[PDB]
Amino acid sequence: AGLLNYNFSGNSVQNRIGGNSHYAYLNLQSGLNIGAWRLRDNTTWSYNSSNKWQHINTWLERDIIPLRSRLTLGDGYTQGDIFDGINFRGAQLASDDNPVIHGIARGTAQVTIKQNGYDIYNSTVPPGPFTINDIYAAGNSGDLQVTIKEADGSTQIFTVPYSSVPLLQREGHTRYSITAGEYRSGNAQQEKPRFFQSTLLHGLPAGWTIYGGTQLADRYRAFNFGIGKNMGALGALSVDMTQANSTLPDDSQHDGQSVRFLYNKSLGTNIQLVGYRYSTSGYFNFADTTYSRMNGTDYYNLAYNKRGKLQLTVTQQLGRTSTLYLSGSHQTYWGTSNVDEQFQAGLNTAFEDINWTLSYSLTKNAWQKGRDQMLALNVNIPFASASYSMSHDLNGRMTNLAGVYGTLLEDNNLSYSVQTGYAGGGDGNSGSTGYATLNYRGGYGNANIGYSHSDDIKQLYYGVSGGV
Amino acid sequence: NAGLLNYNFSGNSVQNRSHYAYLNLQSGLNIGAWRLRDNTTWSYNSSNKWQHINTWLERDIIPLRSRLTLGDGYTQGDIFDGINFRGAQLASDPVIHGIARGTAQVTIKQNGYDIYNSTVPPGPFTINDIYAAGNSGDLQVTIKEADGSTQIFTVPYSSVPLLQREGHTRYSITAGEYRSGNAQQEKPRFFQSTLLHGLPAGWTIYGGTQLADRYRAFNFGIGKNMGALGALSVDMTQANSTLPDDSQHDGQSVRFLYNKSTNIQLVGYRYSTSGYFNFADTTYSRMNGYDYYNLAYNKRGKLQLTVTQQLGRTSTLYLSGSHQTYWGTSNVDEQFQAGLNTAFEDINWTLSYSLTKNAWQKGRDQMLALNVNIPFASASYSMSHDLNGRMTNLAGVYGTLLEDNNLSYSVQTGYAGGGDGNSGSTGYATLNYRGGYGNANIGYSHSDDIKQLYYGVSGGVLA
Repeated sequence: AGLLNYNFSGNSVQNRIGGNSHYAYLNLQSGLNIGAWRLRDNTTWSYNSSNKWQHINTWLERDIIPLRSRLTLGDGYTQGDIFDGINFRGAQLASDDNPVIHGIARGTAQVTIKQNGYDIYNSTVPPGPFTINDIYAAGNSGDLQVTIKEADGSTQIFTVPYSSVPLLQREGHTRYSITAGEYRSGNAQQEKPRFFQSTLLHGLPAGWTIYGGTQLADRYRAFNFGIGKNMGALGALSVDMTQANSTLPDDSQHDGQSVRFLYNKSLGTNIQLVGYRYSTSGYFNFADTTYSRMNGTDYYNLAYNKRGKLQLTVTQQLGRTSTLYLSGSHQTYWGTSNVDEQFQAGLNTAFEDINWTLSYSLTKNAWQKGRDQMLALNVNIPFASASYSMSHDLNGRMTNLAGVYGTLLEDNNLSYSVQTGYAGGGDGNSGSTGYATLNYRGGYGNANIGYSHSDDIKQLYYGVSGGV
Repeated sequence: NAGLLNYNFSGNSVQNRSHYAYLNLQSGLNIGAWRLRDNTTWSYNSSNKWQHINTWLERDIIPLRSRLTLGDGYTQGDIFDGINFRGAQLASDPVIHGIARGTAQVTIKQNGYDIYNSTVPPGPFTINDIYAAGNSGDLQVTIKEADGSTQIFTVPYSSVPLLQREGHTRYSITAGEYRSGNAQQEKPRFFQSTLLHGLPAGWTIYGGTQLADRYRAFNFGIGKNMGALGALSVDMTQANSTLPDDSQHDGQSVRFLYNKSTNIQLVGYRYSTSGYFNFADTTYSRMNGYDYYNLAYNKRGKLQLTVTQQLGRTSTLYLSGSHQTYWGTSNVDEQFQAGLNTAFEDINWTLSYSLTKNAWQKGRDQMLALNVNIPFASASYSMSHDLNGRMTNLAGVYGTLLEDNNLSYSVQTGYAGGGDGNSGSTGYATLNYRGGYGNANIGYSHSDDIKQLYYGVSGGVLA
């Protein structure tokens, strides 16, 4: 049986001065079955008219039952549970065992998520808080750089790190992954070099788990050694150390060490995750060695490497009505006092009388110093059956106000929301901004279309997402 | 209650002393009474563009016993020459043949719209699985060789006599703008309404009218079903046309049609006067390069022939030809396709002939092909020869199937030369499969100069 899943997004913006442009994106996935051999392919088409195809993953896998493993051939990706997740081109013999992004938009913004240089998700978003959920990242092991391009007041860029749960294994169970080939990047700044990566996980009695890994290259050597216990009550803890001997593009030899801590809490929904990784001055990843020293946003420099990485992802259930999420990350670098901070907090209350939702977004990157603090508040009051909406946005030194209605038609599937209000605040002048959207969701055969207008900018977007 | 869809993928990568990708999809959506039908063609060249052909939503009105399509559709080419349109229509409730020298990609396109793209192995090739979008006008098929050689031959749609019962009354009234497809054509509005009647003793009569800003036409005809002799249909057309400029013209066109009785017979002859012009011709603007056309030298006499004869259990013979004459010019447009085939488990003989000639071209393209297969764990030693106007080809090894039933393959190698230039060594190995309609074929070809690798995925989903 063959399966396919696509995600289309096309917007045509029209404004004065001559900034009118048309952009279209298509995130398609294709799966083919020709007798045990499972072919999987993921390609992204990007178009910007101020037109290139981008291949991410194309592999052909075979499941081996007698050995409890699966052998994949071609363009695939490695699991980033022990080391940093990397894309490859070759073969992988791994045992066949076994992210949500939050943010607030100013107005009509273009959601663009990129992982490993590859463009994975593209969509258009109305002002306020948004949740994605539907995206399946190709090469889901590394960090995800998500940027929302606004019209005119163009941007806020922030990267979301790979969330990892403490490495736990059942007693007697062994999970291994051996791969050999060359390093794939997709991003036009890296080299492709041959490597050999082999990881191992073993379950120990009394909830303990021993795990290690080795990734050898022509220019890079690493070793891992770690333990992880399962308590259940109070959650789980996992500690691992990594030794790395890396030679940079300038042939400079470096000795590096990195300690890693992972914490979890037992599972309404009460997910808790605290992760801390501290790296030395001479510590570099496998991706760091493959580079051209300097290029150039998305600016990299090997002189300022990663130091301390704090992560926090907590969820609290304050009754059936109230749901609170709090996700945060912090990154420090050697040399400069610049840091990378990403913080998302959403507080929600939903029941058959009124709908309250408070949202907070704190984004701070290096080289910019400036931090974007966003406060969002949406109030929905249900009453043929309509629902009155009240949305307010506060970003930095600018404000946005709106108050109107929005409900669903055709029993359940069809939905419409025609917003109106004023937008202005800090830059430019105080004008009036309003939009109208139409979305139809069948058996995962979605089709959305919207029209937006301000005092100078006009938007017209369309999107189709279908999965078989 | 289902959305059925039918796809046709074709990818080809070349490496010589570029990569191509083509997709042909037929989308269908059925909820309640409305039927959303879509036809889109995707193309990719690496020396990317989207092209839609038909996108409409149709409702079956049962009390009046008529369909109601809205959007982008096509008119039925039974009385007038069928055209693609954007608007509304209230209507009541072909295999191609060719010969290729080497591994070449074949592009079939009608009325400007690209409908089918696939690469085929050397020798006589048959598609059979083509789904022509806007199936009414003439079909144009181009075969781009490894050498940059194109064999263009226009074999039109097979025209059948109009048949109706006794109590049946077929009608179709359409109104909207003419969809061009290709460039160099304008966008005018039209109104077209046809009617057909069926009477006793095999007779039927039909009429039709076309009205536009710069085009007027009216037509009527008679048809007869004779059984043993087959079917005969004669109709007359008068059309007032004003051209791209401002000159006004008027003509009468007569169309004769014949069918008899596998033994499928088809003869269609259409003779037109000097002042007669089609609705598609008026949309143009004079004359243009790139598909050459000249309205000063309009179509005169069209002779279409499609015959098939069964000589026995072993032998099959088919002939498909079309001949066109023009006013004020002695030059003739000729297309011809002949094919003999004999197979009876012991030996396989197949002959193929192709004759192509255009109005703006001086030299003809006479092609002759011959394939001899000798069957024998099971194997079949195959041969092939390609011979044309001052050029020759030689290749043969074997071609058989593994796993049985569906998975079949063919590996051939030989020396190709010909004439204009020099001779070289060629060879190709291809795999093919059809288990469960949703199939994929893998092909590899090598030569002394050009190396090719291609794959095609054709399938059809339902539910």
